[PDB]
Amino acid sequence: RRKVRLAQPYVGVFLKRDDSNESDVVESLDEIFHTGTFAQIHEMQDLGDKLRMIVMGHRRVH
Amino acid sequence: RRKVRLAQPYVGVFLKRDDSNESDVVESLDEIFHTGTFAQIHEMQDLGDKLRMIVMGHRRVH
Repeated sequence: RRKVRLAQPYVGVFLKRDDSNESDVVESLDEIFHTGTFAQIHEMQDLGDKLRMIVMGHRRVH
Repeated sequence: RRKVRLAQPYVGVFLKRDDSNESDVVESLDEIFHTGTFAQIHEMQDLGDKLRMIVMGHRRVH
């Protein structure tokens, strides 16, 4: 919601490392790989759930 | 995609002169008619083709 007001609507996509742990993700940022991919946000649907975001691999980076 | 970030999304549609030439469109800007019409993009579909824009004639200008 905060990025709706932003002039540039985009989402970064990243890949987690081995031994996925939500607590670790919210605690240590080293779990996520340095490699990532920024992409533009298409549209919010939230048909069944409140988070049904769309992510595509557009601009890779490390 | 570059005008999505723009606060005001709009598009201008002009009229080409007789003897249309695709190369001349990018080579010469005088082929197109002075008269044009500016409007606002409604929404992207891109169902089958990557480019399927919807164009309206809203504000005519010369």
